[PDB]
Amino acid sequence: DMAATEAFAGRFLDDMGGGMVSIMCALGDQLGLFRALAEQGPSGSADLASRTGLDERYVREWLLCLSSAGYVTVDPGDPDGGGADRFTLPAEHAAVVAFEESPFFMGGASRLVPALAAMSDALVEAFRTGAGVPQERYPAALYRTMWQMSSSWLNTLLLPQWIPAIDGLAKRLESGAPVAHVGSGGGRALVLLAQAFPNCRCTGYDRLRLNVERARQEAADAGVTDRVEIVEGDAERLLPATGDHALVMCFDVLHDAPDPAAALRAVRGALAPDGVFLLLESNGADRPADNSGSAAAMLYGASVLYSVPASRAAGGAALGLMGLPPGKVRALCAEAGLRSVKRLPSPTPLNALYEIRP
Amino acid sequence: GLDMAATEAFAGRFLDDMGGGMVSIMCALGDQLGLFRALAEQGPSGSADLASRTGLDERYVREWLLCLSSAGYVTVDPGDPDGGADRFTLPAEHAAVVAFEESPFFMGGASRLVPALAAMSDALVEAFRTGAGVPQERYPAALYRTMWQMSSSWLNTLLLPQWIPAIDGLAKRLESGAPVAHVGSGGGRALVLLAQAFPNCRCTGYDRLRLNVERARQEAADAGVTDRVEIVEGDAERLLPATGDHALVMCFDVLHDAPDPAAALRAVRGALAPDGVFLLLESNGADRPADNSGSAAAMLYGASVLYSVPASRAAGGAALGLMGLPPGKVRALCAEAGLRSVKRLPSPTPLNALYEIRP
Repeated sequence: DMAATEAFAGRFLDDMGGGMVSIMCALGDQLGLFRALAEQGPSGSADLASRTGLDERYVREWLLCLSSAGYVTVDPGDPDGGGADRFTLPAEHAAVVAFEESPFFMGGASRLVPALAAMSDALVEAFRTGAGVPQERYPAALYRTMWQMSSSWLNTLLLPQWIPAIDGLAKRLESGAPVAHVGSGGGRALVLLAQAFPNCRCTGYDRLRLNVERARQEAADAGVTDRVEIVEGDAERLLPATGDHALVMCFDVLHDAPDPAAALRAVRGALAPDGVFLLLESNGADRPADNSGSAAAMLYGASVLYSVPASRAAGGAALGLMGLPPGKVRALCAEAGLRSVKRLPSPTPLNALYEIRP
Repeated sequence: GLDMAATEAFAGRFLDDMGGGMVSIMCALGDQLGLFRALAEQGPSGSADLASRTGLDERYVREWLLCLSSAGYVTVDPGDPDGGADRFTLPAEHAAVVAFEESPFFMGGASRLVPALAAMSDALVEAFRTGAGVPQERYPAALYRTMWQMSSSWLNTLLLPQWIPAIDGLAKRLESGAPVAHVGSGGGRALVLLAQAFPNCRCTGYDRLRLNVERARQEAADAGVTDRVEIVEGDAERLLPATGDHALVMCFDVLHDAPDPAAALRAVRGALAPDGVFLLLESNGADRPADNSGSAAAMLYGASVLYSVPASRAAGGAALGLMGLPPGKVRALCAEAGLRSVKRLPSPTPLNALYEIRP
């Protein structure tokens, strides 16, 4: 009872502290401070500020937040009269917060906390009115963060690991066939594939204009506009049933579709008989109430702030970010005629990755 | 190479912290919408019943409940043996923290510090690059409203019921009547409480932020005590008179922001009666900043980056920050200013240290 009250008060404080540390990590990533400290090595606040051209007093207070949190270590100085306090980012921590090239990189994701916190007033209203919150109302920082994080694990995983891991896929892509990306987002996946497999006709589908034009610009900057087309709209309606796609990708967006079953039917119509549907969705329990832990809590909070309101505003099914766990993916795929559902090693414990075939 | 187990462990801590951020945003939303108090008072409830009782939409309330049940803040008894629907419970031990402002354990309103200060991220990116401050007036009103909310809760629990009776001789001196001052009077609740309880006292608040000045005046007017409560806009170091007759001077969570803390303490010493009391609330960290450790220190340093330091710089202050006056520094500054008796009292939070200070 009293022990339980004090224990919970501690958990509450820990979570508020985690919120503040998340905001500090997002600031640090935007400012380049984690990469700066990793490359510099053990550093005082003055030397880290000088290296980045930033203000030492602010950098110092930021460092002290992170040394209190154990994200960096500190060797106190000699205020008697190694000089100043010296801070180090451990290599194991830099793999997570500093180096995009690390398969462990998550640093940019911390910006989801401030970017979605900005929508608190909008959700206070929406909880009352029952309306959705259109995608265009969210901060640009949200979509920039989504592109940043997608680019990092796509660069690490798509060509080095996923495509080679899937039987016969690389050979079919080299020969050339249609490739589709449902929810093409920032467009990096299609640029990677178009450069590596120039005989494929690549098409992205996205409902958000900002994403459509970003992906087009990315293709243009890479010189692959002749290989990469972007379509604005809902792939369930626009993905053609030509039975010839060697690959259809769908990362973190099927759960927002207005009619997931309809979307899978469209995927099944597009795929070649030996084509591959590569699906990334959240992990979690088949029964929502059985979910437990930090990953589920994080994802449900993001679901409240973005996935559910934005999908409602588009009149969608609003299943939310946790709305397609493995059992539901398997049931929906069986219904749609996608009979082979296999898990692949996931980029995060947050997600489940599937190789799906007709 | 990399130690994989330590990398995976740190990745876990990072995810735990992002989850804490999301849960904090959900708690702030829930407090604003009254969902915790509704769930506590109604008892075990489905999402539909809770939404209907609060005038809200079931789909949104459901996703909010699932966040909190995943986090273990509420418990859930699943339904569907076809108890039909899932039923959620806020344990009484948890309601004491997040639902009831009357509880001494209440912290629910504080969660709104996370979204309110997150909104200042873009401003701090610029400030890191230019060295400029960020004036207090740039912050969301929700920040100051949250400060008033949380101050009101522990002042109502502690000031008259616990602190004043604990301070030897103070109640009797206030009953007879003497000047009372509040450095950083904020929302004005402390001065209203004392003016109601001890009407022979002349109470004066000092605050540099106009929003606080006018709120404190309105609170006094609403309570019928304007005749006893004056609010002064500006810095108490310059404006607090040296009349040697104040029975009580209060300063809660703001001395560390002053441009010259020693000067501010010197002004307090001049105002106090010889048996007058300076009641000081400050943060409870290490004497050496780099020795700080743990979630409380991390939370406070993050708020210090986002608010305490930039807002004090914008006013040309010393910008010591939220952790800048730990006990060793309080005691050193007090000894220098002639405040010889420094005693700790039981603090409202683990975050803070509370002092009874006398000349």
